[PDB]
Amino acid sequence: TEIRVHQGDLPNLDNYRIDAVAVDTETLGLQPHRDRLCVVQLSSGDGTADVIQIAKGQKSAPNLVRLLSDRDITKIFHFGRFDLAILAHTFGVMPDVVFCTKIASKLTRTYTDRHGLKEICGELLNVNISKQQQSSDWAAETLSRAQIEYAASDVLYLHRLKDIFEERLKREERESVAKACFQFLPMRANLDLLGWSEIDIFAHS
Amino acid sequence: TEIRVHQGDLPNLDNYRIDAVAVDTETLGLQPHRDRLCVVQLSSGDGTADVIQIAKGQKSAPNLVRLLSDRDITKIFHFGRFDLAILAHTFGVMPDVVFCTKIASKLTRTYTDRHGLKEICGELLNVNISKQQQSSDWAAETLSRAQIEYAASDVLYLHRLKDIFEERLKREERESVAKACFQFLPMRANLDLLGWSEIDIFAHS
Amino acid sequence: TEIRVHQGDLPNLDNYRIDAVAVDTETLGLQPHRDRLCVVQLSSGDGTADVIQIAKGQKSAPNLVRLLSDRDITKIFHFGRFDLAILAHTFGVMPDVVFCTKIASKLTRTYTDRHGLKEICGELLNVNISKQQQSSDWAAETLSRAQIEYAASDVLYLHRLKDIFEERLKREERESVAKACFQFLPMRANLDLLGWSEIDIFAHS
Amino acid sequence: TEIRVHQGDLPNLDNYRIDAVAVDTETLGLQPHRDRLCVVQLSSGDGTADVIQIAKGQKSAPNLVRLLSDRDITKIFHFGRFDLAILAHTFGVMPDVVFCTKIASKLTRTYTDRHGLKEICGELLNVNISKQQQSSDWAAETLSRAQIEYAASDVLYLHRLKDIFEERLKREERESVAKACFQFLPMRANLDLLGWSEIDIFAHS
Amino acid sequence: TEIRVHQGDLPNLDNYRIDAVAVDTETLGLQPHRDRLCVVQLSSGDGTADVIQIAKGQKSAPNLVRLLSDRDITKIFHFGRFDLAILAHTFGVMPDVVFCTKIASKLTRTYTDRHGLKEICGELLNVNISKQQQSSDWAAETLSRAQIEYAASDVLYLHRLKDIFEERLKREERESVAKACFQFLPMRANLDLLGWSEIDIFAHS
Amino acid sequence: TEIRVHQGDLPNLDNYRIDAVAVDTETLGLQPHRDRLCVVQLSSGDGTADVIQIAKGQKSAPNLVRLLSDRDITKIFHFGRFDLAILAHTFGVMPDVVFCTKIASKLTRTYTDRHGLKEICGELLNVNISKQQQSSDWAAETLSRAQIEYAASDVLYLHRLKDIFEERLKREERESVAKACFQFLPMRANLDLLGWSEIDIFAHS
Amino acid sequence: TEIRVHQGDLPNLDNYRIDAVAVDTETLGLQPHRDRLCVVQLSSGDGTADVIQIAKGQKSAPNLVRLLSDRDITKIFHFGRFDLAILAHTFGVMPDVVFCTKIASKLTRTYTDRHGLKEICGELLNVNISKQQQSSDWAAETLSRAQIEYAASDVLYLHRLKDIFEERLKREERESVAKACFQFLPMRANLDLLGWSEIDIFAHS
Amino acid sequence: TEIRVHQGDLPNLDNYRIDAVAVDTETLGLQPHRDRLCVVQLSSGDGTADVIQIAKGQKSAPNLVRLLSDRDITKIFHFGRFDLAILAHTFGVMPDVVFCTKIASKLTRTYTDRHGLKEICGELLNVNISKQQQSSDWAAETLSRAQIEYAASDVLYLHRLKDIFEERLKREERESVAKACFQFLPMRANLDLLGWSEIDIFAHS
Repeated sequence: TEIRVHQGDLPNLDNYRIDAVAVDTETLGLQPHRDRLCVVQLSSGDGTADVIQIAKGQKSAPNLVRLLSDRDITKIFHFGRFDLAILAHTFGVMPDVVFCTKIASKLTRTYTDRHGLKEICGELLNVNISKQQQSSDWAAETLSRAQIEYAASDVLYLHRLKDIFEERLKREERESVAKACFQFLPMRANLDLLGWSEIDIFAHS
Repeated sequence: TEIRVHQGDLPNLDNYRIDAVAVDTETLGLQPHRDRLCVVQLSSGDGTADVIQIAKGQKSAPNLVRLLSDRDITKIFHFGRFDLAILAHTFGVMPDVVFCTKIASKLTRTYTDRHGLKEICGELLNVNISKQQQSSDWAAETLSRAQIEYAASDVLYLHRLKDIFEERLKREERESVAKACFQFLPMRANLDLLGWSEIDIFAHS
Repeated sequence: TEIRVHQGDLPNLDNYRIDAVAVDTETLGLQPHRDRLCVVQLSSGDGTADVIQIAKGQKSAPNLVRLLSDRDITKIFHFGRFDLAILAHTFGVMPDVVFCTKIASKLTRTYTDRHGLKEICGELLNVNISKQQQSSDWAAETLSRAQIEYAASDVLYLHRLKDIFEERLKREERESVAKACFQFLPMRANLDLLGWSEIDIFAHS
Repeated sequence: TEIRVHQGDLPNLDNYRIDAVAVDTETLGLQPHRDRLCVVQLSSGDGTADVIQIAKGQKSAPNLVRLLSDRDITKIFHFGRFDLAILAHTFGVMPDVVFCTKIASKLTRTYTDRHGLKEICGELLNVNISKQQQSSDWAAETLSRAQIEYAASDVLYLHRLKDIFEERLKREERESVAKACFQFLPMRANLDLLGWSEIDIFAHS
Repeated sequence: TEIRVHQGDLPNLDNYRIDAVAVDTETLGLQPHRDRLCVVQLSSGDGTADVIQIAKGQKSAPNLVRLLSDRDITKIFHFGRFDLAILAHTFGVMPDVVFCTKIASKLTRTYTDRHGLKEICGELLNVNISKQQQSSDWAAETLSRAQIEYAASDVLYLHRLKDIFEERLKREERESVAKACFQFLPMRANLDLLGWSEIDIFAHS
Repeated sequence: TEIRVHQGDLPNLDNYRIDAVAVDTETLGLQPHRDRLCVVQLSSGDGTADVIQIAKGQKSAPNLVRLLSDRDITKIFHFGRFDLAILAHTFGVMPDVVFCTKIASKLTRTYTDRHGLKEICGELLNVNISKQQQSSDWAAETLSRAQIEYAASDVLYLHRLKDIFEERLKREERESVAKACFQFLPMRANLDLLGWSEIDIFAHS
Repeated sequence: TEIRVHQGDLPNLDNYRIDAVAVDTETLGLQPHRDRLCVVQLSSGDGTADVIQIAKGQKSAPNLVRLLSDRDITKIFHFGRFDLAILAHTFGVMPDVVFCTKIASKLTRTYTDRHGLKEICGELLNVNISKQQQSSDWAAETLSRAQIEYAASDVLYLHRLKDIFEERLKREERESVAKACFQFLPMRANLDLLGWSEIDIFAHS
Repeated sequence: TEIRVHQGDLPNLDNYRIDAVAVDTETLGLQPHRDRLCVVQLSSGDGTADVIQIAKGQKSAPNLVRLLSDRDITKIFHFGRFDLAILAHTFGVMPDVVFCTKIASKLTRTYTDRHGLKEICGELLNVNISKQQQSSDWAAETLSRAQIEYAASDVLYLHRLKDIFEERLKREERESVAKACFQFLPMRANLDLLGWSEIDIFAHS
């Protein structure tokens, strides 16, 4: 596996002239107002990944933000509700063309109640992702090799999952449901940033 | 107050050449697959209401459905998540231009945790709605006068609430949030009809 | 209202040559193995009631038990799961032709979650039953007038409820469901006596 | 072990001229209105099994339904409350002669609170069933060998369990209790289909 | 009603040459190690009461302690588990001849789940005790008249309750159960003082 | 009662040359990052109050902030954990000489579990505060008379409570405990602003 | 290890002329009114055990009951609350000289919250008891060797535990507390048989 | 590793002329009023430890208390809320210069919810601490070698953790927050001793 590690931003977009890009983030925690973005990982689906270390207080990443803003490229996330929130909070741009594997799983893998990425990758691809490094110091000046490999493992498989989930959504005739959910997901993330992160806005109570 | 009671459908749309119509329903319960639609109430905001008794097994109401399908007329609901579901299940047409006072309350009345219609009407208008008839036999062949007055009371005030809530949403700069929520609300109702009524599709667990 | 109070048993069955009899009990508590049967109340539906005081250790009541065993007479209960259990535990005979207003309410009053006798009588008949004496010393040698009137009030209305509930069950096409539930109710009561009173025998867990 | 895999239906009933047949199903989930029947497995108890793949939208399976409707053949299930519901929803025929190993376990294995099939098979027969494939894509056009073996393992042992449970029910004198529970089980399943799947119809609250 | 208010101790025992004395306490709270004893109330059952104000840091009350230690006099409490604990903690003497109306209620008033003193007095005697002053500053140098009347009301009726409860215990044949419970109650209070106040020492977990 | 209503700030500090000032706030809700400060109320303890309407986006209030920063003047709050947070978030100055009636109540009113301002005022002073206006639109351009009177009622009594609580703290020898709690309270509020509002920082879990 | 298996009763008491006997039971479940006594195991502490199979409906075991009734012999149990209940229910004799290792553990092993027999034996003696057979069919006509060895393992170590716990109770000065708890334990078991098995008779609620 | 075991007290302070000392305790349980201090462990950070056995009823340890009272030496704890309480309760001196690794973890390891010492040591240092002996008889006259090694393992690493946590607190700019928390920690422990151990003194409820 090829993992290219960068400081601050991509050098250029030569490797990301594609129709869909897998995106994930790492942070110091679950609360975007307290816990800063530390790492962004990207993959074109070609079996390689880019891992971009974000500096404390960094407000801009022009090449990355160009990728995030381009409406002709679908951004694939797992539980994008969080990643969209932290990305918009950090760089000020909210992506609006997204696919979320957690929503897709909840709309298709109706035979289980376990929708985490580890379980999805295990069941659909028989690939074992080890989550031991998920809780680690992502703000370290130098990431360990184990950290880098874990960070890359989170984007290496999202394209294959998207392909399978699109097949399942077509088979079970839920394409318009998923499309509407993905269309609303950026506003769910914005609501999270504004202060309703603990509130189901559509619930009766 | 003028309450016109009809059987099956409106006679015509002469009274509903307006930009927004208040809509509510009554049913035999909270589960659209088990509990049939029994009454539909409408108001143009002029202080009068129409109460339409729906027969068992009735599949069509052409004038009402014409109103519900007209994209130039905003349908105002309180907790439209339910009403949209039961209306689409009964007549096969899902409205797509809606305003929901419960979502608006949750986005604006942040100083309270009580978002029911009774509390909203009491606080915003100092009008006391009595909910005693909410749990009654709405499938009766002949509705009582108390039932008819209660049913009318649920639509008589939605226009005034919409006006106030639009003022609050503009004041607190949440118009685009509310618009996106209202745009997603019909798909939330469809998800309810399809079997995810007990599932927050965006939650981590 | 006419309330005839008896010691031990009915003098005869001259007043109970009817197709359905309303039955209720009072006890020292909810656990038949600890809490003895103290009072049995009966009504033919003619606006009068019989209140039979049961002595401590009494094992037999031949006229009452003749009524309870007669398969040509439907026994009407409210929450018969309990009354059947305590009656079978006390006299050794389990009725097998029953109607239960709580099951009927749960199968028909789907628009509410309150299925107690007070709420049913209030909604369906606009009659106010006062439950203040429900928790009182039913084992007293001499019952107070308030106790006797309360005990009679629990059977005076069950016929009218049965008539209305049968109308609702026919209207909503649930007659065979109710019939099967009533057929199983005596075995649910037997299961209670045998030790599964806290167990839903049909639940997954 | 011999596992015969069929498409749509049994070719004939030559192998099922027997007094009792073990039956199980697999679906896309726990909610019959959303989650379609995908596989039906059968065994005569001779150590072989039939696994029948059900197509999307299939409404009829005449040989299977003939077996399911024949009152002279007892259908053995584990947690038949679910299987009866999905079978009746799919093919329109509700079996009325059934035996359920979960009810039997709850009536006899009173020394444990674990009544799942894995635990029952482990304790009563010392046979280890692996449930890893229980949550898998049962709607796949081609089932994997592991899926087929898992599906067969669920019916291969129900006859032996029925024999042991009948011995236990006779020993502890609960035969009439079990018989009444099995008689009510199809109506419990019907109640599930009608919308009371989350309601204990006999509970006080 | 006659209420004699004393500072520190009774002047003598001339009024307490009796077979049973009603006893209650008031404190600054539910935790004897933090919340000091402030008032002790006594009654002989003759319709009069003594209310003894206890000073901060007071370690001795010889006449009161003589009464508390005399094994020929039954001390009547309501929820004596607490009063015994605070009395033993304050004066160093644990009474060993006691009657508790809460234990008696739980052993006899099996038809209710409300065993507080207010409910018992209301049901058994039709006397309304007002608990408004229960949460008040009992450490005040001068108690208000309302406080004094409330404090007296808690002992004025315990003799009558004891008489009725003894009748009920005899009637239901639970005398030896109650006697054993009362014999253990002082050790339950000691266990509370030693640090097991939140632990059911006899529970499995 | 004299209530002086101001826009933006006090005109001067001529009325607040005192040793302690009662302070309270009103907001659009419980979350300082979402819900802006709308009203600040002050009282010198002389039976009059000042009610200062804060404009949207207002960042400065020099006379008020001078009062809040003056270390020679004790700021009295009820549940100052919140008020300190919203004041520091709005004007950028955290008071460091405070008294909190909720902490004082929890350290002295150990005989009750109700520590709200209404209950404290009722018990200690026999004054009835009506909280009906607590949940109202505090951002209105013009406050109603009822709103103004409610806002003033929250500061009119804090001096008298402080006097009584200081007496109780001296009597029960908890002065150094209270002093340390008040010294830590501003940092508890800062922790709230930083993102630990839902976390007991000292708990084991 | 020597395990003597008997049918119905001990042949004689020649091996049980001792000051303390370890006692345990096995049943069909936790509810003495439903779940019959199946096995009784005894040990004198000499490293051997007696396992007595109890027949269905057996009402008498004269040698065993002689042992159970002899006040000069302490009966050692683990969680005797249950064993005393089932023994008294089966043979009609309640032991009144008992020692319970669960009460002793709760009074001495204050540094842990795990008081089960497995954990106690592991910690105090470094002996590993395997509980796999705890949930098995104890009513089988012929017990398996594994069942017999498990049943014997439950009494083989109670003497050593009693010795250690008596040392701990003396060291921490809790002997009179334990003695009072053991004195009350038979009445706690009687209360269980009478119907208060789910009630803490000493709790406030 | 060098572990020096002492009885009662250190012989002298020759090894503890340092700027910071790691401190931990072992007790008979979590409740200082019931569960006595049994062991105190200390380390200077040089890879050696002192383990001091405390006798029952011991009130003084002059050299240890001299160390605990010296304001020029920072005492490092893990969850010092407990250790401070038990130390002050036993020897009457409350340390006032402390560092707590649990507070530091909650202020810095925001990417996890597991703040126990085992997890911290595993993540930050890759050192595996085995907690098997945590629940053991610490009051034994002679500690086992395994107990001594476990007790030493709890102080051997606190200096390294303090160094890392100080780096993290500086990096994330939370030094003044941590300092204020550490300043309040002794009063939190005092509040625990006084009776508020189960109360969040700053919570609204």
